Amino acid sequence: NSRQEILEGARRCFAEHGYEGATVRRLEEATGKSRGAIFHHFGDKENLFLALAREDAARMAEVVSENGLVEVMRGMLEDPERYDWMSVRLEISKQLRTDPVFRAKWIDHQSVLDEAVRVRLSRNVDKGQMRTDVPIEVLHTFLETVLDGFISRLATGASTEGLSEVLDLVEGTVRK
Amino acid sequence: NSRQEILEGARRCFAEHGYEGATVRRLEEATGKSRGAIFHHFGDKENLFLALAREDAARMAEVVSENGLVEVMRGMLEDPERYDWMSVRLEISKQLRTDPVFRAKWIDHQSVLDEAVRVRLSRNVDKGQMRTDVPIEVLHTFLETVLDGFISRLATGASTEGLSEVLDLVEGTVRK
Ligand SMILES: [Au+]
Ligand SMILES: [Au+]
Ligand SMILES: [Au+]
Ligand SMILES: [Au+]
Ligand SMILES: [Au+]
Ligand SMILES: [Au+]
Ligand SMILES: [Au+]
Ligand SMILES: [Au+]
Repeated sequence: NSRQEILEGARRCFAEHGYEGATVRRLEEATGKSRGAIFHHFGDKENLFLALAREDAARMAEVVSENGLVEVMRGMLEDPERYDWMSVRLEISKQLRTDPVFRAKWIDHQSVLDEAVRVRLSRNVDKGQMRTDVPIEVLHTFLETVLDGFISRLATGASTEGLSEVLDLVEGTVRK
Repeated sequence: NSRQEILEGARRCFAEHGYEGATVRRLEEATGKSRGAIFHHFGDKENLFLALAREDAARMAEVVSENGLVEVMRGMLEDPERYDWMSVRLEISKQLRTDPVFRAKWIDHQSVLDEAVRVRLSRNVDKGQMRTDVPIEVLHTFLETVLDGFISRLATGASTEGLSEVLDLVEGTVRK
């Protein structure tokens, strides 16, 4: 599968050199595929990057499905090989605000994850596991917010110590 | 005060063009000061950037002092003119992990803020406002984590709606 070779390779060139530093030539080196093979499949570097971001959204969506966003974060605690790639995701923050087409592409590529959270939370509410003194959307934004904070600290090299107890506290904050 | 002119100007060139895009020539344009005047004061672009980051640490430290990290975040909700600069801070995440000298410089430049949090939390514990079923350091990491999540969502252009209720919930999670 040539698409999946390109994506596994790209995730590494990106992880090691960052967004700007993943040149087309370096992306050939990491993938064993030509400029033409790469752009044929994905059009441009930005769409390649978004496809990877979609892969994270699809895997996180499965995890969320099973056991919510606390579980994604628990898993993030176990996957230190993923922190360089998380760095890259944070680098494009500026573009996510200066560029409406990219921003819309980013949001669309994240939609599978966004839907899974809504479904997971809805089923939790349906089963009476979530606290009902706080609106569910506030719980949602709360957990989104902790997630983004987790990605950021891990990305920036902060220690993982006490984050596990932070997670126990996040759970307790939103459950009955 | 030529140092403070350079810093006010730099904060804007950075906010508008991002880290890479704030060239030396553009930083002259934003500041009205020469390459030589800029490097005389700060040595290099990285130290200039760190000085700005220290300015945030010093202002946040004051706010934290008064009313803790929830208050910094409440203020962040009121300061949408600051979100482009927050973007820039997130761009260097990758360097914060690939570069130990920068990482140490970053941490040292943040130390005034880190100390203020410890002092604020210690005085809260001393006055019996914090919950005592959870270790205080876990509360600390929790609040650090929410903060970084707040910076990240605002930076990336997410909406500020329900973050205010998120803050009420964060407060309630850590107080008695
Ligand atoms: Au690379
Ligand atoms: Au959940
Ligand atoms: Au996971
Ligand atoms: Au990720
Ligand atoms: Au600029
Ligand atoms: Au506090
Ligand atoms: Au503030
Ligand atoms: Au800031």
